[PDB]
Amino acid sequence: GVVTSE
Amino acid sequence: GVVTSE
Amino acid sequence: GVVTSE
Amino acid sequence: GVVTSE
Repeated sequence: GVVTSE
Repeated sequence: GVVTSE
Repeated sequence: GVVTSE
Repeated sequence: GVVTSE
C-alpha cells in the first residue's frame, strides 16, 4: 500500500 | 512513525 | 494476506 | 482463479 510521511 | 501490515 | 485454492 | 492485491 502507500505510506506518506512529512 | 508508521507501520502498515498486510 | 494468504489465499489457498484446493 | 486467484488474484491478490496489497
